[PDB]
Amino acid sequence: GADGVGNASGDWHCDSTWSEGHVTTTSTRTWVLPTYNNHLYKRLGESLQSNTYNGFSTPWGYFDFNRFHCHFSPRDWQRLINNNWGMRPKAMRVKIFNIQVKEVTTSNGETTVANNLTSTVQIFADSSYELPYVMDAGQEGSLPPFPNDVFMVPQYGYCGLVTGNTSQQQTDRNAFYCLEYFPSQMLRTGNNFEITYSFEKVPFHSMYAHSQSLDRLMNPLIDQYLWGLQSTTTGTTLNAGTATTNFTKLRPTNFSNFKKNWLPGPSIKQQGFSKTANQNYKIPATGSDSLIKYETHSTLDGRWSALTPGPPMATAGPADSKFSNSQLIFAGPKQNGNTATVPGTLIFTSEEELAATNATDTDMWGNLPGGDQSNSNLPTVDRLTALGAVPGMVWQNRDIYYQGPIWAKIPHTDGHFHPSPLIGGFGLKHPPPQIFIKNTPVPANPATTFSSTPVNSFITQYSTGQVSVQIDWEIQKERSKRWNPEVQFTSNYGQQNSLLWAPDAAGKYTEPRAIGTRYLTHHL
Amino acid sequence: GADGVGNASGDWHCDSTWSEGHVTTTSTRTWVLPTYNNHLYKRLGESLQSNTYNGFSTPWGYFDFNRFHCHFSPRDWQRLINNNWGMRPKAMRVKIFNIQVKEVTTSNGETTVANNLTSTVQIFADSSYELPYVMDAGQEGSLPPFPNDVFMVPQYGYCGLVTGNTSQQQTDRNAFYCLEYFPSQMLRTGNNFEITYSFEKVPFHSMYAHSQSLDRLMNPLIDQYLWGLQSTTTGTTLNAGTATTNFTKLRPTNFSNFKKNWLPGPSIKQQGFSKTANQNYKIPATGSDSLIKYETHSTLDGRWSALTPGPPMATAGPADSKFSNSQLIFAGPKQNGNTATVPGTLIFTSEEELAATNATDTDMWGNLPGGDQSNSNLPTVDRLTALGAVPGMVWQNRDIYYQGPIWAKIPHTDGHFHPSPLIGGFGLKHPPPQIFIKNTPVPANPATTFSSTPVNSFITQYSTGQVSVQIDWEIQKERSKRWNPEVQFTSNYGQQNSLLWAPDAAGKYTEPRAIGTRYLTHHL
Amino acid sequence: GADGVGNASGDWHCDSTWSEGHVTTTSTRTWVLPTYNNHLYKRLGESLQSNTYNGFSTPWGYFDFNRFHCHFSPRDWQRLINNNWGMRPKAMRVKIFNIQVKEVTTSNGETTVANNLTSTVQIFADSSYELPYVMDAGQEGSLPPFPNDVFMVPQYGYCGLVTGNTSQQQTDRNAFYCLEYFPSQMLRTGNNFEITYSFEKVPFHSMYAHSQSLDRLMNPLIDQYLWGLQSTTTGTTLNAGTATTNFTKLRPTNFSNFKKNWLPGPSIKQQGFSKTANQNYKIPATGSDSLIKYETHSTLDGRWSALTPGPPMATAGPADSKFSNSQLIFAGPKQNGNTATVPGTLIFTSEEELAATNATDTDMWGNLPGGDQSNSNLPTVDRLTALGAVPGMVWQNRDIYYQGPIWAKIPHTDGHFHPSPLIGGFGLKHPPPQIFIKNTPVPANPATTFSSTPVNSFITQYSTGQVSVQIDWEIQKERSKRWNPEVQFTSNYGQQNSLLWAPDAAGKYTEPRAIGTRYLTHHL
Ligand SMILES: Nc1ncnc2c1ncn2[C@H]1C[C@H](O)[C@@H](COP(=O)(O)O)O1
Ligand SMILES: Nc1ncnc2c1ncn2[C@H]1C[C@H](O)[C@@H](COP(=O)(O)O)O1
Ligand SMILES: Nc1ncnc2c1ncn2[C@H]1C[C@H](O)[C@@H](COP(=O)(O)O)O1
Repeated sequence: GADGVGNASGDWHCDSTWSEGHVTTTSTRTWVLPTYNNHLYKRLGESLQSNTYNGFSTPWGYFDFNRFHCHFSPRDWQRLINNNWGMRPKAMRVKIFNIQVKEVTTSNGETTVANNLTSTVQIFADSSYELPYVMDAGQEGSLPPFPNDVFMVPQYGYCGLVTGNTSQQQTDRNAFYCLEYFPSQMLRTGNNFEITYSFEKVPFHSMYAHSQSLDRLMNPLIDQYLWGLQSTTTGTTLNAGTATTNFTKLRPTNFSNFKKNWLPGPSIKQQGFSKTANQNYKIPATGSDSLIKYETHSTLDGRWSALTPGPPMATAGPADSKFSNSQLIFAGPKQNGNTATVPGTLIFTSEEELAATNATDTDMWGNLPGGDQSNSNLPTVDRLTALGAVPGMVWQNRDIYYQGPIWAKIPHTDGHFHPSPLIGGFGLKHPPPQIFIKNTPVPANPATTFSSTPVNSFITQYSTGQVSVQIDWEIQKERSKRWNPEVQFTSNYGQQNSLLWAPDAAGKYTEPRAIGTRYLTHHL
Repeated sequence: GADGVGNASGDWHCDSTWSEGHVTTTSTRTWVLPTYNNHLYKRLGESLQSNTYNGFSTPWGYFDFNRFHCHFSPRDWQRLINNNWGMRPKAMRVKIFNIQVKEVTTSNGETTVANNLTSTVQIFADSSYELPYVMDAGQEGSLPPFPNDVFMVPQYGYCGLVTGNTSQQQTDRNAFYCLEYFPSQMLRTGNNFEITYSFEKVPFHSMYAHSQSLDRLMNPLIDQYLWGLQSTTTGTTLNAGTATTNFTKLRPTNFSNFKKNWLPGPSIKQQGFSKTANQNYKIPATGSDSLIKYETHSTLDGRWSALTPGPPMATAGPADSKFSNSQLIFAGPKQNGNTATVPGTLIFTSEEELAATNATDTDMWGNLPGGDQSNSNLPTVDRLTALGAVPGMVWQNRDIYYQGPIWAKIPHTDGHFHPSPLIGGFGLKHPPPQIFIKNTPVPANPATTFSSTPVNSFITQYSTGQVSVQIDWEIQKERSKRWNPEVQFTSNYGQQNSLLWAPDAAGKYTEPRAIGTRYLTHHL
Repeated sequence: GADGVGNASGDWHCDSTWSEGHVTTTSTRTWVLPTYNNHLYKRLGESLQSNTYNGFSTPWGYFDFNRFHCHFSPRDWQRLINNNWGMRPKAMRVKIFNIQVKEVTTSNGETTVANNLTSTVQIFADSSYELPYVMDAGQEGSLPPFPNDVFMVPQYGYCGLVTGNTSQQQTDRNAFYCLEYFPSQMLRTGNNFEITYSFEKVPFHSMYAHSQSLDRLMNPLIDQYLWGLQSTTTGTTLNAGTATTNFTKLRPTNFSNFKKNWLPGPSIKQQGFSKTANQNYKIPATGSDSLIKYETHSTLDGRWSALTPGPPMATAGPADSKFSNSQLIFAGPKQNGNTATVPGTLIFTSEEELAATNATDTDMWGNLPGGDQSNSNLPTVDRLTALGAVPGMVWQNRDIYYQGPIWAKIPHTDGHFHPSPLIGGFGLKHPPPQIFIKNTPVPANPATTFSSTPVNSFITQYSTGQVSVQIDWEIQKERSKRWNPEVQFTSNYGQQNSLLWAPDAAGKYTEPRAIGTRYLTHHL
């Protein structure tokens, strides 16, 4: 990739091509790149007991396309989800171009901008995965959903290890990575970048809700050939009757005692809250009794971490007054602030579909006897609040969302367990590589006599250009023998003043709701 | 198409090549492209009871060549129409080039402009016809008739469906189209665009007036062998005579009772008005009794729409004091305003030629008895005001004008009827494609710290370049055995201070009159 | 097709195979055939003034598959309609088999049935179309929607011409057709029938609702270059002002006066009624003033015929209190009788979608002046109630329904107009052929001495067997650049006691609602 100054170095492609069981999304967006940290690396750190962290902020920016709406349009996502029991990324190709480097000159009063033709910009992809991976933390920076929205490239920054739960102080293990210590490609207008990636083979995402329920997978018309204890006494009253060993053949209408082959999957109880302000308990944000303490969390090296997405568990409804972590929440259309007090201002996700295989988040997994029953003792009935893997469990994973993550890098650790990103998406060992970009520094007028001191005065600059990502998605059509019509993502937003999923009168594009994927159905 | 900065990317071609029965018009014009809607899409809507509408306005512009004077010169149009009984578009080729992108900087006092070499402009043709077609609504935006007139590219905007006749409110059917969701070609100075199209096979336009009249297509020297009822009585006085059944052989001088094989085509009565202000009735513009109400109109979903061009019908004369819809009216040479009160300030079209086959607009189709005549009853003589298609009808279509439309897209509907654009022109299923163009957004100085908010600050820009359209027209020479000379479009504007059909002393080109096409003659 | 007694002569196939743009439905059903008209042809006739009719009833039965639900399942119809802008029949193959002939013997008290192995049954297809075509009259007899529902084969009967509007008396033109005067194929158990058909090339059915509205097909941002009369006076008051000729440039916000190229299609006013019993007028069924008289109807040879389906016209809503002919009405799920008084007991269809191109059924087409306006006269504003074809009209046709007709035979007449069955469906010149079937007569014990009198005593018999129809449907996927999600047929029947579109607890299958086809959208 290399030509002249007055020659576009690439074209605008915003395809959409469906077929058999392959769909290829292609999209381009214009971007802007500032001069981060005024050209330098800055060591980050701040002791915040549990929020304690340390690291570094770099002068580099980076492209992030880890959000579904970066590739599919509303209509597409609809297509995709109303006719396919699953999908998955297969291949990706990214390309940056039409680089334009600008140098600003703030006048006596206001700023004036001009084209620095010979100025260069750098790009390079960490395809060896030797740098903290940031594109999968569910953070901002991905491309805009709306094709014609210009966006700012995010600043690259990474965290180191926090030794302790007190100080951000760093050990001899903490490491510093320098992006200049990498081979980068230098570009000027007329040059361009391009790269290709191939997704690892990964399981198709569900994209369907279950019909049958795990506890009702038998023939309602027939007896088991298995027997069990029905009751130890004769009455209808606890601890009172002639006392006997009553065994049953386990036949229809019973079912809750039918011997079964599979159990619901692992769960960890979550605290449930109400959207109606006065049904909660009045826990504060800050303080020694901050919400954190009362919400189910994990503990790493003395530090707390909300069990946020957490294990795949059946959740509350999107409409239900109850909600909780485990439920993804996105900003509403009219919500533009770091804070809100009106539930109706936000968007609530829901894993209600999982109630066919997984346990409910706020409830429990089941119950255990708290001791050994006797003729002179009925044991306490304990609560199975958290339960790990056990032979015979099966479960569904969290759904995927139109404005959700697409993939996440699996942690470089010997051993794990069922690698599905908890925020959702595809867990890859080596995922789409992070592409870094940064404007090259331009020394301003220099001293006329030598100085071993590093340069300070730099011309002020910023760049802009387009970028396009093309991902090949493998999808699988359904083919069920279900007779009755299925549920489907439909418009149904009724009459409206300014069409939904479209810019308003002021020219602002905003996403009305969150869209799932599990509309279609498959049995167990 | 791709070369250097100091290298013209195309040349100026304003041909004219006649021959056998093929004529090729080629013309180029310089254009200017602004930054529409300040870069964004805006939802349009306004409840105006009957004028109610909704839609969107885009940041894109578009080339429109759907006007005859965009291609032929006065003299050409003359050539074309004085020797050919018909013509039609055959092929088209368009090309944009010499792109120049400029960035403005308004100084403390006044503006200053400079060349942004690396800035890009986008172009693309919706050749899949997947976008509201606008080029055929008889609106402004086509190229200037005068070769050396710079023009502004029109803003693309489209309307959605209006559900109701009250509110502009939109339903789940209304759709939003985004032009960035298309593959567009990016250009810089030195790049260029080009495309080719081939007109569908379509009937040659008339270009001739009829000699014979539909009701007089027999031999004036001979009797029919058919008989008919002449009169039911004996006198010369209605309802008075000896009463008898008088049949005739239907011979010469009669003719109005001759049995004929064809009837005049469909018509719908139109209200006629006078150019002399006090011969009308004093209907107001606005109000509950707006002109609309009193003028023949159609009704779609409770909304009114003037039956404007309407069915092909014989019209008043261009000089006659009477005029009406059904008659195309263009702005006069000295008329420069959205309004006028002096008929002589405007230009009146006329379908007077159709009086040989079609019914007259303001009159009626014919008459019917309002009941069954009897010896004790003479029925009311009813007025056949509107009549649809009936086996045996034949008719001529509206003429074509030098400054008229050339083609129009036939509506995507199962079924229609005789697809001739009512404003006139060629009805194509897939017509010359709409070519969209828009300047690419250029972020102004950006923030030094990341922000997930879409960019606002953009350098101010506008572009200019040339464009040329070449259309190959198939024409058919006459070959009549008519003996007497034919009528012809002649100059005859007598003496003049500043030659007509030429710029004036001030350098302004203005079109004197409207030119038809039906000067030559063919019989029936 | 011919084998043994203990050898199935065919298998059960109830496929469903989707693909590219071709879908093949295959379905089988079990049937029963009685002995119609006790073996003989009976001349039909009954003078009922306007309901007068004559004809013949035959001893033959016939297979009818002219209903969409005979082939697609709920889910299929859903698939089909949420992803395709159209479809059409391409090829068909039918086959009858597993013939079983039974002979009944009513005992002293009750009946006893036995297998008559050697008894034969006849089948034959009128593929020369030489017999009144009955399969397209929107009558009963088609196969059951539910695969496992046994059905009775319909009796074949046809009507002759009614000369007059008084007597059922027949002329020398009336004709009698005898099915025995055809080559039929005789079968016994072990034999079978089979046949293939290929649909004529026919336009794909719409399957989409329009976005844009016919009267709003321009760019809302630009002026026309055409001028028109705005008002004849100065005030805001009719017949009062300084009186002038006010012409306008016809620019935005106006639109109802914009010169347009196309008009709404033909229409004929229909009377509208209310579902709320006391908003009507109290017209009786029978009588000299029967509803017929007051409802728009046609008149053939003095006989009346409700203009029932009638012309494609925008209709009321399915929920609207107003309804009318022009709207297809089907029996509700709980409606089991020839009569009903509760609108909510039935199912109402709706062509509300056509309001983008067609005129509204109950309203009118538009308005005309009732005379010529003058300075001393403002003409009556007439109502354009019925309007036929007129150059420039365009329109959409009636939708298709899940339980609607599929095709209809075009009448054997020189000339017609836009052959789309008015009840809906595909108008074919030569449609799927009528397959006739009838049990062969079996003489009971006969006289021992000769008699030239035709046989009377026949063993009592009836037959049963399976039949399967396979139709290859050509469908076209969409491919719009619409951005916002589309409307879609979704379940949404909320919670329920007995799942919908599925048998109830009693084992009865009933269709909840009627399903259209126009969920997807295309512009104009
Ligand atoms: N997103 C994703 N990525 C990878 N694997 C997934 C994912 N979702 C479910 N699984 C399953 C597939 C295999 O059973 C498995 C292997 O983990 P391993 O430790 O590699 O033996 O985990
Ligand atoms: N401008 C134009 N375009 C197309 N057809 C025209 C036009 N003017 C007249 N006609 C006639 C030619 C055929 O008779 C016809 C077909 O309409 P169809 O519905 O395609 O059968 O309409
Ligand atoms: N269902 C159906 N069948 C056939 N034609 C249809 C149908 N629907 C619309 N049309 C249109 C297609 C052609 O324009 C036409 C020809 O009628 P013709 O009299 O054959 O010239 O009618």
